[PDB]
Amino acid sequence: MAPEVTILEPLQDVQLSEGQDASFQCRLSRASGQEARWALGGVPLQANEMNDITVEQGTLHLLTLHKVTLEDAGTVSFHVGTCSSEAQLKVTAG
Repeated sequence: MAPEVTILEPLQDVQLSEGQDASFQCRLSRASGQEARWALGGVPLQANEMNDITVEQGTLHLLTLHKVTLEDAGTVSFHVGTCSSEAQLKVTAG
């Protein structure tokens, strides 16, 4: 037994009213062939001040988004030499 990149991202769809903080969580086991790539809008992103990214043991991933904005909303995409996936993050006015 020796699985490559485990793709366990229940990030099917996330909705949150404006003014509220947002956070993402996904479990991705280590790779073997190629490593998964993180990107927003199809282009690589950058963990700005508001956008901070932290990685913990167990190959755990977590997108820490502080004061979200209607502008922050968008589509996050991933590309792995083994499989591909995506998710849509929407913001509801309120």
